[PDB]
Amino acid sequence: KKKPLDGEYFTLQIRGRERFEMFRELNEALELKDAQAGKEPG
Amino acid sequence: KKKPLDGEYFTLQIRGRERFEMFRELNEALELKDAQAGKEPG
Amino acid sequence: KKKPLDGEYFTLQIRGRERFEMFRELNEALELKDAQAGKEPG
Amino acid sequence: KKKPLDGEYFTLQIRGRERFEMFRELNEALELKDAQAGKEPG
Repeated sequence: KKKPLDGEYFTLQIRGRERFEMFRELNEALELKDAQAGKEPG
Repeated sequence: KKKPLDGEYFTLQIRGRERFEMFRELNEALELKDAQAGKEPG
Repeated sequence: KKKPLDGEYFTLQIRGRERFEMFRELNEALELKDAQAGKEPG
Repeated sequence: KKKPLDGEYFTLQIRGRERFEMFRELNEALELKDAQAGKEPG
């Protein structure tokens, strides 16, 4: 489904349960932008 | 060394090498604040 | 255009030109998520 | 007090009161790192 070559994946340890949800949130945020980056500007 | 009970640890996958360094940076940032949180206010 | 009552707006000073672009990026990131939050799940 | 030439300052609008506190938090986080960057490594 799109994305031909998969870029190198990485990982990061985040102490704290509530704090973890915060980092993951920013992760999906930027990922959302990159997702619409494949759609023409109009 | 301080920190008696260790809080639950977690992890997060971050695609992209350059992007990874960015997330890790914010991680050490907040961790730096919590580190000085154990020092009296003066 | 949608968004009836405007929520209280705020501001934050960010020293550094390159650093500024970084913060603004995360700003548009979360804003992008909230933008698709008004669209039904399918 | 240290910091001879002040770097160009900037600003960013953040909608949402609770959300604002979140951004400001990351701001002080990186600023805390830069603060210890002036102290020798030991």
